[PDB]
Amino acid sequence: LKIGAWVGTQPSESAIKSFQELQGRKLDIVHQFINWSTDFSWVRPYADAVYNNGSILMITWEPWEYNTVDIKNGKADAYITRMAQDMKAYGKEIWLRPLHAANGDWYPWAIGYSSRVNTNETYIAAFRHIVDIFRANGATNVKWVFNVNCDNVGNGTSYLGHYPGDNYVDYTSIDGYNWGTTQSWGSQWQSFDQVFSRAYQALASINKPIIIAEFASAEIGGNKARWITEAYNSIRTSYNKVIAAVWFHENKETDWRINSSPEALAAYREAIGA
Ligand SMILES: *[C@H]1O[C@H](CO)[C@@H](O)[C@H](O[C@@H]2O[C@H](CO)[C@@H](O[C@@H]3O[C@H](CO)[C@@H](O)[C@H](O)[C@H]3O)[C@H](O)[C@H]2O)[C@H]1F
Repeated sequence: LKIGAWVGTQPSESAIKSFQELQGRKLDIVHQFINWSTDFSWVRPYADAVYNNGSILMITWEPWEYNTVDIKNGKADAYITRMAQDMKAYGKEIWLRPLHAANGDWYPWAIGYSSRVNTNETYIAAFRHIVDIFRANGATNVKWVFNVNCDNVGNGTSYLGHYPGDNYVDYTSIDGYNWGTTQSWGSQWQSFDQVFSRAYQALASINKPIIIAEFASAEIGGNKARWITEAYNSIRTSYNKVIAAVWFHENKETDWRINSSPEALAAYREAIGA
């Protein structure tokens, strides 16, 4: 079980080192989010810091700038091609997670998104197109991460309708959160198992290893410290295809941070292990 995080900001050398110090352990995976108007030259100083630390960089690559119709039709290809050439030249093993949470309704490339422009077909053609361009440019170092949100949210969404095939995927991944009672829509406290079991059952049918790419717990509505202890136990005990757990450390929709309380931090430090 590799331990990773988005550390709440872009992973400069100091942000990586600070989070490592905070959690009392090596970060095996450092997570970054970038959009589709960011070139690799902007990524480079962060990647150099990650690799100099001896970590793997996972990039969630968010095309706010191009929907799946745009992408499948080649309208982003200059930008994709430059990224693939630059990543190949860089040479280091990078985990790339494009077009994530497509079984939700909140990103403009997602199948559930309310413009209705993204379908299983446009999504798969888009994802395959990206991978084809990277392979054409020799970027064998880039490992492809397929993703689902823990719940299917929005019309038309499913765990695998948008799956582009094992020939296009190195890892699958699940994101999900215990929102506790924090959201006025009526969120409730959920254990790790209540959050993740359904998505895991669907992905466990695919012969690829699984990453928990984004997860955290709120403080409100239950005991976050115990939730952390029990979540890592659950991962190790019953989610055996999961090979990495990548916390989402940011005080954002709620205080997802590992140090949202002293008790949560103590639990996290213990749970992640040696
Ligand atoms: C996983 O679920 C999270 C909980 O709901 C949600 O907050 C995450 O949203 C993503 O959050 C990251 C970090 O806040 C954003 O990162 C920003 O990405 C842009 C590139 O698009 C960067 O330029 C910027 O520096 C990053 O902070 C994501 O945009 C956002 O989708 C969700 F992924």
